[PDB]
Amino acid sequence: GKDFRTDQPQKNIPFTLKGCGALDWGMQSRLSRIFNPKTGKTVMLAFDHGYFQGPTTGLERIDINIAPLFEHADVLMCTRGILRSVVPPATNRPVVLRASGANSILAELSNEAVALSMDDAVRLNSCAVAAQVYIGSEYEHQSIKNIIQLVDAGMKVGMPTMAVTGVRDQRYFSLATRIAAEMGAQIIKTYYVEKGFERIVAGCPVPIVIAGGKKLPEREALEMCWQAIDQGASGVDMGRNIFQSDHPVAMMKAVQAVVHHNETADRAYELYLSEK
Amino acid sequence: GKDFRTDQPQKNIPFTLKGCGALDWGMQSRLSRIFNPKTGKTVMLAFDHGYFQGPTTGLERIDINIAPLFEHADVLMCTRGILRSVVPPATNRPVVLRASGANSILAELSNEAVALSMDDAVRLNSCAVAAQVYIGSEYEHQSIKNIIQLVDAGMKVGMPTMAVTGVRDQRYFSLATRIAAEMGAQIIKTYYVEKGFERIVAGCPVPIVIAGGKKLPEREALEMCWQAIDQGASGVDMGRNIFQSDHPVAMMKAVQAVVHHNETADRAYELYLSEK
Amino acid sequence: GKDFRTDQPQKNIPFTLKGCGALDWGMQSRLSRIFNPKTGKTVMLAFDHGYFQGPTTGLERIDINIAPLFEHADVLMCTRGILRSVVPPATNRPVVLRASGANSILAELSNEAVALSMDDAVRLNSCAVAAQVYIGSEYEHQSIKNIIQLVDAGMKVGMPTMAVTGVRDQRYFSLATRIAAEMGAQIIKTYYVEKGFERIVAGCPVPIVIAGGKKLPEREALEMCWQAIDQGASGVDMGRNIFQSDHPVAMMKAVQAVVHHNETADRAYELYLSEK
Amino acid sequence: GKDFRTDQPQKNIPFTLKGCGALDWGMQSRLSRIFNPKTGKTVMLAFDHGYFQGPTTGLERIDINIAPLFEHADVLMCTRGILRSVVPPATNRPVVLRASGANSILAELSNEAVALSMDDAVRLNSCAVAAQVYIGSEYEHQSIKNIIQLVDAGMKVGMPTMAVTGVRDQRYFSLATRIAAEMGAQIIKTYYVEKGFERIVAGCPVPIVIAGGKKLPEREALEMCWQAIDQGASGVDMGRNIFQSDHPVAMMKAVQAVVHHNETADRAYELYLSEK
Amino acid sequence: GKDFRTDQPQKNIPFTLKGCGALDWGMQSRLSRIFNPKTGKTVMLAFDHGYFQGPTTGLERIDINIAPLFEHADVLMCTRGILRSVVPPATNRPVVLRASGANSILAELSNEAVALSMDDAVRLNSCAVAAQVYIGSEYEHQSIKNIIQLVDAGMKVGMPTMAVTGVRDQRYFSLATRIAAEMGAQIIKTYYVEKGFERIVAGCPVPIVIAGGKKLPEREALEMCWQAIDQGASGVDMGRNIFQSDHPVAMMKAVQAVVHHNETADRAYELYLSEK
Amino acid sequence: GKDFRTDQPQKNIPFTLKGCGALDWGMQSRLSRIFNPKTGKTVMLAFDHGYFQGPTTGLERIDINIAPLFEHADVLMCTRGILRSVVPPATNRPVVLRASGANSILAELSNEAVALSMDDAVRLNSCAVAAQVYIGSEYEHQSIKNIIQLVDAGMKVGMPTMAVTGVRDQRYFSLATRIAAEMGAQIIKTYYVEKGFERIVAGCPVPIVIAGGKKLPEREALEMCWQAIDQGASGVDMGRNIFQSDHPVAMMKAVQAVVHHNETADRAYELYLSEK
Amino acid sequence: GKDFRTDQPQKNIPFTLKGCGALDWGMQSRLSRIFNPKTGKTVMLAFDHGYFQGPTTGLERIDINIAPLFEHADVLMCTRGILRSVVPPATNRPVVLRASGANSILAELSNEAVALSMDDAVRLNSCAVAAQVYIGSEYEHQSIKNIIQLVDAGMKVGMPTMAVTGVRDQRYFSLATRIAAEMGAQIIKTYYVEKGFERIVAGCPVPIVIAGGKKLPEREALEMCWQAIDQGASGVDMGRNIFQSDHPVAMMKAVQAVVHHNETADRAYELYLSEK
Repeated sequence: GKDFRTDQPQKNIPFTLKGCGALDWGMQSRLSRIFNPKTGKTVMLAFDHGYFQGPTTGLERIDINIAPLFEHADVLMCTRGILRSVVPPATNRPVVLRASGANSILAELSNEAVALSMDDAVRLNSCAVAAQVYIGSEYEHQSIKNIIQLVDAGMKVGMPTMAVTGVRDQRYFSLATRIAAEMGAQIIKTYYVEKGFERIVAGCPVPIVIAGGKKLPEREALEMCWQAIDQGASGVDMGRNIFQSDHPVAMMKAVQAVVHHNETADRAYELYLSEK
Repeated sequence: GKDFRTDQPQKNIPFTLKGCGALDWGMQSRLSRIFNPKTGKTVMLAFDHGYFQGPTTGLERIDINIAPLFEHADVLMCTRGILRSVVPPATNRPVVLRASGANSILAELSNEAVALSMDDAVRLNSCAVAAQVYIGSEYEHQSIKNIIQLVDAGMKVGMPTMAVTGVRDQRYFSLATRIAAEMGAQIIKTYYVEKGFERIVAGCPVPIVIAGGKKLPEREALEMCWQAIDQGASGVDMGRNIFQSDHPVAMMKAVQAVVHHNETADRAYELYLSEK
Repeated sequence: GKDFRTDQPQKNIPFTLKGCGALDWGMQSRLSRIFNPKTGKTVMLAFDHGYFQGPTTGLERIDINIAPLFEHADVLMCTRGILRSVVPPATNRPVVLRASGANSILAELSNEAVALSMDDAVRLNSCAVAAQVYIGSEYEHQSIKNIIQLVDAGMKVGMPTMAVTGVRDQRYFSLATRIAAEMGAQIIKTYYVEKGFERIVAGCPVPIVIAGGKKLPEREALEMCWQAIDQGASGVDMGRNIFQSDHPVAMMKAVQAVVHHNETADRAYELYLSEK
Repeated sequence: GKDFRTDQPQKNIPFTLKGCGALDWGMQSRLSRIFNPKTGKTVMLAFDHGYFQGPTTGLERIDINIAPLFEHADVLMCTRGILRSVVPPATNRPVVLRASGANSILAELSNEAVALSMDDAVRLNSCAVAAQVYIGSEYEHQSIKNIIQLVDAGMKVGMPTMAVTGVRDQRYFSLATRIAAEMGAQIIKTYYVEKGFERIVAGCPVPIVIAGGKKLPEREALEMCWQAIDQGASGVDMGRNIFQSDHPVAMMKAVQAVVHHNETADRAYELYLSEK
Repeated sequence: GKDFRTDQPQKNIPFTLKGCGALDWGMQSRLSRIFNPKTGKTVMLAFDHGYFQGPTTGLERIDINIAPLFEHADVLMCTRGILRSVVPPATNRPVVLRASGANSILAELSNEAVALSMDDAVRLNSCAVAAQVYIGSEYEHQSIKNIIQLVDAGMKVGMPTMAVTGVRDQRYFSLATRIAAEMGAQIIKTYYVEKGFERIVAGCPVPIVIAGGKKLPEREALEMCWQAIDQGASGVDMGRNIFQSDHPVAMMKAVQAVVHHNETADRAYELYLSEK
Repeated sequence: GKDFRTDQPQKNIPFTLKGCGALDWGMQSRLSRIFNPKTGKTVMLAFDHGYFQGPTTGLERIDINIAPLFEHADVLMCTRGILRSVVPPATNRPVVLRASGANSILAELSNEAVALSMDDAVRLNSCAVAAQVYIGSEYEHQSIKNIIQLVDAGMKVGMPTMAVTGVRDQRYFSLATRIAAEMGAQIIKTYYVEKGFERIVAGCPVPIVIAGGKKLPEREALEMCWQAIDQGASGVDMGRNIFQSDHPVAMMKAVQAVVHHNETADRAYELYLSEK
Repeated sequence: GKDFRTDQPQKNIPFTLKGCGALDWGMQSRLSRIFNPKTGKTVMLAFDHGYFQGPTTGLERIDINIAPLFEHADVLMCTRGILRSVVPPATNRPVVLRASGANSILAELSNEAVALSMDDAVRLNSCAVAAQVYIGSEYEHQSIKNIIQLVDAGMKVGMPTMAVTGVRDQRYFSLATRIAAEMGAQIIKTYYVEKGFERIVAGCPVPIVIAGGKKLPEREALEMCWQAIDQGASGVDMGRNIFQSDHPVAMMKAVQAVVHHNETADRAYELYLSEK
């Protein structure tokens, strides 16, 4: 009375996430937490700037200002320090730990070191670890070494590594993104570019996520989102453009719309206003 | 132009999951994946029986039969072998890896050993590892040693351990659950008991999940669920009672209702029929 | 304008705790948490019996029954499982982790293995780790090996080891306590003996703590306490005799008095009744 | 005849210490040794200055001058060298080991390295390890790296890390404290600021303890204490302001009062005089 | 009824690959994948330039441009990043992983560090790992240290190391190739030289492979190939000269012919045109 | 004005201790602590019997009975437990730690395991570690494995191993001593034999020390000592025959005389009486 | 003025030793010490029997009896105990360390365990390590495991492993030798067989050395040697047949002759008598 369904042969489900087709199950799993499998994209709420900047504006009180924001994000990005202290475990959202540091705004910006062991990143159940790479800066060599070291460790343990390009035109980000990706980073985070972003994406063999940069009027930020996605980015991280907006949650739903659901910039903006 | 909100002092968000208030962030995180923070409960779809049983009925083809079932479960439980081969990473559901094995239905049932390294469990992004404890059986000592070893390893790494009690009355399950919990297991999985289940829960300091046992008519299984939850269980795993039902998905929604939403057995059953 | 007080030469303060004069600072420190430096004694509240016994009477609900008891104890003794789940860290009392297990009341009692890694004992900030030795029982060899192994590990890390003698006359406890001590245990926990206890203490080169055994009427337990201390024991652990008493806290103050303050059994009992 | 109290369901005791709600039992335990659970605060007697300063005034003879002081402190802070040699283990007080060093007052102050292994810290039963971070100084990068490394090690083992900010206004200590905390330090030690201290506390997600700085007249030091506490500090360390006072013990009870008991500066001072 | 063929004595098959006669079986095996045992030569398709160059011309899209090229190569050479993301495992071709990096075209070229652990190289089933040595450049010391370290690791594990000489006459390449070989590299990759290439090969005790350098008209590249082989090279890597040619596949068959089959430059070229 | 004394060539001082001529400096040093370089012999005061025997007669109180005895011994032999608790470090005598145990007089005698890690032996500054071998007993295999393991460890670290033969004629001790020595033990401890002791010594390639065995009248013990030495033993250990004598110190001087100074039994005995 | 001899191409010298053509340089080097490269054979003087036998006849005093014998042997075989104590390092002969033991002639012969770490073998500069395999005996499983373990370790380090077959006809030694070889042993040592030895050799893919067995009259031992060599053995070990002969040295020259130089048995014997 057992059925092996011999007439129907087992078939492998493809993993479509860009450039992550050859990864072990655990690694693909972590990535799948970050990038929605249906849409292949992610909305990331990153608040890690304290790491070299101290209490930046809008990050003065993560526990109050940002805590309400978590639910509307696909993935969180912060330091391990902040995570343990003021991010509730029950927040139940995937995190990308920031794992570079040891610079200040008072000194050379590119002077970064690995800021936590994979050991602890694994201890914290991270979906990925992130570090900054600084092509063209004084400590560009150490920066890449940082990525390298994170990838060596991540590979033993199934932890993806995200390389963030710290700094301004396409040719440049192409170099920076590509080198990072090539070194082994599974996720690249970078900036949007008004001319030639497509080349950047096309040249990168792994998913790209874009950082928001300085605060803009929402309408403009959304347009940037819309453009980035339209041009093949896999996620957007609006930092300042979110936690700094007077209507954060509204903004996020805007961003969710552009990213996952395809809304056009205008509609997006409108529900932006809708949700105030 | 910065606001530290000095008038409002940072306050710690309590972690209410039973007996899990003193765990590092990562461990609390993994547990939060398993047990819903809002309701403090879980619906678990366990298909690990192949481990000593081979192609048991209804588990003949996980890839076909059970694959459709994943989305309606809070947490999956299977072997690492099965997980890699036929569970799609994109399934994006938390897994509890079954980590004991080396027994057959052809020999002594309690003769189990640890069946994978924490190393690999971590590599596979598990939310927990599970092993069987066999109080009263011939290899009861090894079984506990197994739990012990998994907890020693999990604590290095933030991985919770689930001890499952393999075997029939309350006093008995009390002993078995309690010893396991006392050894260190963060989650206990065990069987429902018509008389005295409350004592079992009350005496266990950590979350309890119940296994379904042999297939029953749905109405009866739901009643069992309803009872277990009403009596303080933190989740239910209906194995056979689900994958074997002619209308699996419908059953799961039934179970979701009882567990998370509080529906009474009858209503539950009714949407059971509703969903066919 | 600096004073080195050359006329007054630095002198070493002796460490008087019995048999612990040649230990490193950290180990001496942990022992000092357990045994009061002024009186050289400890009142221990041990509730670890669940470890092979399940929900023994009075330990049904540690979180409710025993939780109120902590403050009146010098040192707590429990399993790591119970400690993490239901002992509040803020309890701020030194713990001795029970580190043997894998036996049941359903099987041979002496069949114990080491139940946690020093690694985790250290992670849990223990003052000491404890295991049972079973001279004359079937698994007496393993039991000693367990002590040995715990001492090998504790020495790397500054962790004292407590050997408990599980089982009935003096000559016997002498053999057992002495072997344990000799193997390397810093603390011996054992049973009181109506004839010859003095020889037991005298023959042990390290501190002895006595377990209470089965519940007695308080008057009788106190007398036993009084006798044990009078005869050179360094501490008492009244398990059942405390958590099972109808007036626990009162009992503890009774015990405190006998142990630290020297009250005679009768006075002790009287404030026993006083404190109800 | 057993009572599981089923009518009464086990509930988790919150851990209220600021930013320490997501830590494993052991680490929470160590912290609870330092910061009183009832008041959430600590009085710290730090005499570690020898580390780069040699026999500073008042620290000429720890063994004579400071030894009497121990009992009136919540936590001690010294080097491992001093601890072993002249702090009696029986002192029975929690210690925070100073773990940075390799600088002299004869050379660049910020040139510090890690000055002991976590291995030894654990061997010494520390409640935490401390190192200095030097934002703005020449070796600011190494200083952070030192914190990072101590956190990486401490997390393996349950050991909290204290970052002390070495150097003068709020905006500055905000940057320094926040980066350290963000890197992962569980305790921040810093200086009081007459304007804007609240922002410093508000911006730090973990407990802050303030250093006394140069000796002041007691009345003034108390006011500083009072102000620090009133403004949200979790502890105070009056170094010079204590061991250098002509009436040390009296001062401490003054500080105890302000810190734990809430006395107003004036009353505090008065029992200061009272206790001479 | 068994035949041991005693009349015929077992004889050892020689391993003829240059300078690889004293290697363990596994190492010999990996080399045998790379260099054809019959002809003792290899045709290598290297696309690792992204590593310090970003999306160089013709490497813009490995996945599209180069993917078709794989089947006609003996061995592939790329970074671990590119390999995982866009090289299909089923490509079933031996790879030599590029294992140096951390330089940019924006900074000193010779500033390279080891860019992956042997650990991961082994995890990726590599046939060899490669790094650049830079005699005469600013970071020539680190470069050799790099080779050293890879050989140290590769020897533990059976992994050959390729040293590539980055930079122009014979005497020079002799120095560079020889030092690398001498340090321990099993494969040397270097440039062709119009005068004195013979001395270069003759002085190297291990196989040499030549890099193509800047794109040339095919006829000329083939002549270079032909010459290199004729003068004792063991393989050629035409990078640009292949992926940049308008007729890549045709080129490779050209190169295959010269290398393995001995065709003269002219015939080679002709089938070059033939295969368009 | 420097003199290299070229006319006088550096010459190597031989190391004459039997069978120890090919040992590294550290190991030769430790052995030199035990066996006097001038006479090549040792007087050993062993009190380790508590290890399986409990408080044997005369070892009831090491701290009182045996403490006076240390100064008159070349080397001490006890457990690590006893050593830490009641042997003063300032005793300044070399120790041979007893490193086997886990047996009781209540069970099979030969059932021993390694009783402490070389790690701790080294931590205790031992001159050697000792374990028992039991040829012909039930656990003879494990006993030899014990010796093997200690040697494996000791060789990493410069620690000599002493194998004691536990049990009755020459042919027998020859087998036992020789196997142990052959396995790798640097020192053999064994019993004296009235016929054929010479063959035992002659067949052992490394130093032999003899155990006293049951208490005898001093005159007879001395004669045994005298005979053992006369027949080539390298040391004697009179356990019972010393600590049990009514005039211990006198006895030791007797033994010193026979062993190091060559006194004849009678003279020896006489100063025995002399020294009462 | 440099000559690279381009006209003459580097060629690989074959390594002809049987079944050792695919080993790393170091391993081939150690084997080359044992087996003469010219003749591909070895004369081994083995005196390791003390290991389970005690002072066997003729091994009573290695230092005297056997010491003279070393120079006339190609390779020595003894225990590590004996080697350190009584084999002079200056003996300058290759040794094969006996690495199994823990049996006695008083108990089951096949009960052997690994008797030293590869770590020490390497420390002693061994050419190989040897252990016994016991097909058909009670502990045959452990015996093979022993070989396995040694090979695992030896391969890390370049150390060949010799398996000796302990026990009587061809079919039998075929099984035994072949299994050992197959497991991974590089050298097999076994007994000569009057019928079918050829099959044994032919069936073994690696060098075979024969043990002499019980003492025979020289003429007969020589004939055995001659026959073994004639039938394809790669070396002989005459233990007893040498150290027990009245004219040892003469015997060895006899054996040398048969083995390396091809002398016929008779001539061999004659120079046997010649050399007395």
